[PDB]
Amino acid sequence: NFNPTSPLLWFKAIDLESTTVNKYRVVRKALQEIPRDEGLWKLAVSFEADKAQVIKMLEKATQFIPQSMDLLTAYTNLQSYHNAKMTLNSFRKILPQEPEIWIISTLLEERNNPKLVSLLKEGLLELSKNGYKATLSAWLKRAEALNDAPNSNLTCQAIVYAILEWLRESGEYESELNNVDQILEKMPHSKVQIAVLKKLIQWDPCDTVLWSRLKMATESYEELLAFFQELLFQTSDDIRANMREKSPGLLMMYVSEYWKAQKGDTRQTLVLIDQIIDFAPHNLDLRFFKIKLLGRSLQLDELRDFFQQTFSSLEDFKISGTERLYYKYVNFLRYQDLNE
Repeated sequence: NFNPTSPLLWFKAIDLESTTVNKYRVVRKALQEIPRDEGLWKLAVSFEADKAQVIKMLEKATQFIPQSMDLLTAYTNLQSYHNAKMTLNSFRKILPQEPEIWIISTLLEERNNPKLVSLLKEGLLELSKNGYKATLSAWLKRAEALNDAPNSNLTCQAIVYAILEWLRESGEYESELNNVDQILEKMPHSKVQIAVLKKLIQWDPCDTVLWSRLKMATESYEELLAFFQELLFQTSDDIRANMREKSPGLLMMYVSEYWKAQKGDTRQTLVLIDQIIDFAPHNLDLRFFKIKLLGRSLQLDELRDFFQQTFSSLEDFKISGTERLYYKYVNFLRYQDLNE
């Protein structure tokens, strides 16, 4: 009566009242008296079993507290349509929402789960519309918890990508990247962190990142492999070149992964062959794994044929590191295994 405006009293009253109906009544009274108390609204939302009433309550809450995030999320959860989502967006677009409110929209979008490329577009749109405050890797921190939920990790990835793009547009920082890396390292064996790394890799050559990716995969105890496959297939046109230039252990890593995956020793062989074909000057490292596979399988004539094939290619490689010396030794060994 005397102090209707103070929330604490209402809370106390609620605590006191054990019966659910009574509690509800109290909450209603509080709402009537005080409009802004988020906690009270949340409590109200919680109490009820039926649907329409709950929805109404949510709506009321939304109306009253203009920028309550949890309430908004709850509201979104309720209506269960793309039309509904659109409506929500429309409602929200009129309200000023600079900091990090589109994330909810993104989440809503991929509730369907097939679509996932439009997420990126949405992310891109995000900051160009709003009068944004200069921040880097704030989203990531917030994404984390959000990501940790189901049907959310995928959404997070798009957002991350968008953020990265924005950063790139702005200019290379040096510190921001480091911060991001640190964040990733903290709360390890998580998918959103991995996604960031993946995004980075696509953009630019990062052996450290690749190692990091591997580590992440190990922690998880396949995604990486899938990513690699995608890279190979969607764009050996431009990837072969870069890879060739690198002359790295990426290929070796891939081979190892394949080996780990399969005891059937045919798929891996095929992959190796593809890699060999793919690389224009052909990488030296690949052949050893192929040889090993052949040995495992035990196919003398086939092995011989393979070696012959390798030989022809070999004539261009002059003064190349571990080139002839390794292969010839292997050949000798093979010969010894059958005929001296």
